[PDB]
Amino acid sequence: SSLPEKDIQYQLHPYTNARLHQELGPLIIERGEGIYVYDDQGKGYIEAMAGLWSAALGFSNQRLIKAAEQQFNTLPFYHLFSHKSHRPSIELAEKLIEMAPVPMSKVFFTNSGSEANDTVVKMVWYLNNALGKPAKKKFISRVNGYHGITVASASLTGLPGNQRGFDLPLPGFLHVGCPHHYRFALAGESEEHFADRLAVELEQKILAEGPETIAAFIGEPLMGAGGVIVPPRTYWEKIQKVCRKYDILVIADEVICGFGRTGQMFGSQTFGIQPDIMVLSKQLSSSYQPIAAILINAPVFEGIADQSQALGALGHGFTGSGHPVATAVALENLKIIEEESLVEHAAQMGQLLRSGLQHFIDHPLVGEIRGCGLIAAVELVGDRVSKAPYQALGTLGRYMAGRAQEHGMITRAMGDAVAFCPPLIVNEQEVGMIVERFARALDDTTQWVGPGG
Amino acid sequence: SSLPEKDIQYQLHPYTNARLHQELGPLIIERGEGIYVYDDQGKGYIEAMAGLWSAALGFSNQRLIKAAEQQFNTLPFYHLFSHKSHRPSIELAEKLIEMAPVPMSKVFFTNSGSEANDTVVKMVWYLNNALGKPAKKKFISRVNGYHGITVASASLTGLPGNQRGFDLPLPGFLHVGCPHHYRFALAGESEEHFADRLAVELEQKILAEGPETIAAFIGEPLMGAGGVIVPPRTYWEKIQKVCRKYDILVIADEVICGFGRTGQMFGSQTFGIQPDIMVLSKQLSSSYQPIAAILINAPVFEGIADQSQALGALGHGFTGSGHPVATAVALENLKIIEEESLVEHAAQMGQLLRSGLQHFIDHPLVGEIRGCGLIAAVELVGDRVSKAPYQALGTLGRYMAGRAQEHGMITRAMGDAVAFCPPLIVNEQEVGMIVERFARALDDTTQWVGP
Ligand SMILES: Cc1ncc(COP(=O)(O)O)c(CN)c1O
Ligand SMILES: *Cc1c(COP(=O)(O)O)cnc(C)c1O
Repeated sequence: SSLPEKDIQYQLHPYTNARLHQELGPLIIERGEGIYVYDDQGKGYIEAMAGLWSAALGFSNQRLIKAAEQQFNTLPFYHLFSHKSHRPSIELAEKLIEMAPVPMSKVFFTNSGSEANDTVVKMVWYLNNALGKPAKKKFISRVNGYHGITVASASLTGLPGNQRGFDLPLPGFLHVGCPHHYRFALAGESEEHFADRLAVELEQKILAEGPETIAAFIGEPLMGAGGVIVPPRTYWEKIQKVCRKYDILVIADEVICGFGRTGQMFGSQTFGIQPDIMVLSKQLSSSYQPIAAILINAPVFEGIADQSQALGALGHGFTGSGHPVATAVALENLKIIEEESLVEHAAQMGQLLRSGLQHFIDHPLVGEIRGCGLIAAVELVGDRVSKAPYQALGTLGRYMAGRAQEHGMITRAMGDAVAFCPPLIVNEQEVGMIVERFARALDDTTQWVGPGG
Repeated sequence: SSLPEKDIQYQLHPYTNARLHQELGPLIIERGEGIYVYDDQGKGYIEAMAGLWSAALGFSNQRLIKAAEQQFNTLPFYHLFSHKSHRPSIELAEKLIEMAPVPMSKVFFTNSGSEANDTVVKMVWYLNNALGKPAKKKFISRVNGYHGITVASASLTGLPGNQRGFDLPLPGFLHVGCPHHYRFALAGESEEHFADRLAVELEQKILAEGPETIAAFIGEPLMGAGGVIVPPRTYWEKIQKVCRKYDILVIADEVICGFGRTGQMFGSQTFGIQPDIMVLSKQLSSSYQPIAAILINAPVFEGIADQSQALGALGHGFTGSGHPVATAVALENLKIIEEESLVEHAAQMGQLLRSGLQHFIDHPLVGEIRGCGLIAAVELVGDRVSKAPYQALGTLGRYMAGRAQEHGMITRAMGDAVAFCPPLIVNEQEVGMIVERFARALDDTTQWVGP
């Protein structure tokens, strides 16, 4: 029995068509090194997505690996329940609070981003009950935002693909508009007037629902999985004014943006967000270990704290919350990012990536090139004037990603946009190779479509 | 400045009184070895809970540690999205299906048990939509069952402590009775007649709600966190008849019972459960890595599979689903359990534990001693006739656990019951030490309650 046959027999794959997978089987990844991964046929790929927007230090950082070993051989598992604690969790939490872009009080650990946001939901409901505001429970998020896939976090998520067939969203989970100018501005509307209109939509939803009932607003500084959507200029400023105006919490989902992805350490810095709560994962540990972290500010903590006392204890926690190996790896991961000045380096590499892609700005199939820092996307279209897809929406993106893989590069399509989110350690010539391989895929795709003009 | 000061400054602790924690600070655990952990003052404790019911191979198994290293140096992270895969996930899924106590089709990986059950809920809703039964969505679980703490999995959970202040449970999440004879049988009622009444309660709830609306029943074979509650004889047989009778899925939550805890490899074996879906974690990896697994049978898979095609792809998955290091460690973990015959050894050690605790059956503060395999609990009461707590529920359990710690043993109180769930590798004399330290805490607690 072959390894692909076993995979087809025994695994149900996430984000995969199960029937198609029975026919095609897997692409088996065997090993990784630097920014590369290699399949079981020996073929090498530049992992331009850093796996899942996550492997900041690439796929063979020995320091992370040794940090795991050292912790394993000390204390391979323990927990944080009932006052129990341990050094790595404590030192990681310290570090996270000291590097926070706004004053923060406490860290709560989970395994995943989905768990983290699911936990943030519970925390907010518990908070407002403590403050004697039992109706202030509803969450507002955006269309195409992604925040995980638990029943609750998938209700925060605004991608239909995460909701169809799952009876989601739940009640109490509301969605306002995707802040993507290219797709949702009115013709002749500026970015600033687009922002104004989005801020007005929000105020209108708050009033229509009853401000007293709205607990929180959650957003990725820029949207990752939904298309590498940069919000229009002034979006965050104006959205925050509306939130402060109705005493609504601002939650920044920094699962992707966190730790140098957007040109600064956090997307909250890059986009001037002053969040009450932040959510972190992915680059936190370069995904070498499953871990996520929630940062909460003083008011949120004090409320939760009072209530935990009134009720005996805080009735919430995962077995793996603050896992010593995962926290130890994350701690070392963050140190490395500081010591090797990878935020500033990622910013420089980002400028190269973007400049290199922009040689294609006038290509007949390129509708928009977007991004900031070391995250980017090229959205292809069949017609630039109408912005319509070639064939069905997603056809170009799917063909490109296929061709990129053929040319030794792994990118993810999101509809007809292809993303780039390489490891932070990518070097100058590697960025060139990424753009080259993008170009070869574009060329192939262009031959295939035959635009004329 | 000091490590405890940092913890107080920067960490919000789960299952902890936050204000009390600001005053007392943490108990910092520095290192582990065998069944022991040591605090930062050098003091050693028998981890009689195996951490969180989980550390099957104890706290210094070198083989798990090497398996991690070997995987780290090969491929330290990758994912299973969009047809991507990798050896450890594949080989682990193979093994899990091989060793399943009933025929199973597929494995889906998560990081946690809470994620797993939360995922099982979504899967069942997605399944029944695929089959054109859009009303068949409700879940039935039990009072005092524990199934995790996501918004949904905490609604499956039937412990009020996980629901107060969280606006839970959600609608669609229903609870029938805790199958705990000592607390809920009528005077003079046999275990079998208790079972009958519970099976009738369930049928009645199904009919009262509309069988067409009931998707699934979920249960831990025996309840862990809710008190180490062994169901009465015939409970599972009768509950299953009721479920098959209304085409209701049976989900076995084996997060604790999995991998030799109850005397056999699974609680489903020990209690004759033939589940459609199983949920696994904890001893899966001795908690050396955060990982959980869902096993689904053929019908569940085929429905989900068709739907994933209709909708383009299965719109669900965690970044860490099937993580190569966690799956690699779990794979080695399971091999070790087989190779060292720890299921049978745990069973023997379980006999010793339970027989040692039984010397305290006639103690004035002991209401019930329960368990099977290598999981057990002693429930203290203020009065044995009435079964009432001293002072208020949880006061005795809290004091015992405190005293046990003083005597070098870590146990968890669940109300006024103290639990035992030691590593599978515990040896005979270590079981004696556990019982001795239990005894010293009981003595202290008894002097404290006093005349
Ligand atoms: C029976 C059971 N099910 C589910 C869970 C949830 O596990 P996790 O803590 O990994 O979310 C637990 C955790 N103690 C459990 O005991
Ligand atoms: C991928 C992602 C998540 C979910 O994290 P998991 O660890 O996959 O549950 C949450 N938020 C954002 C912004 C993400 O991109």
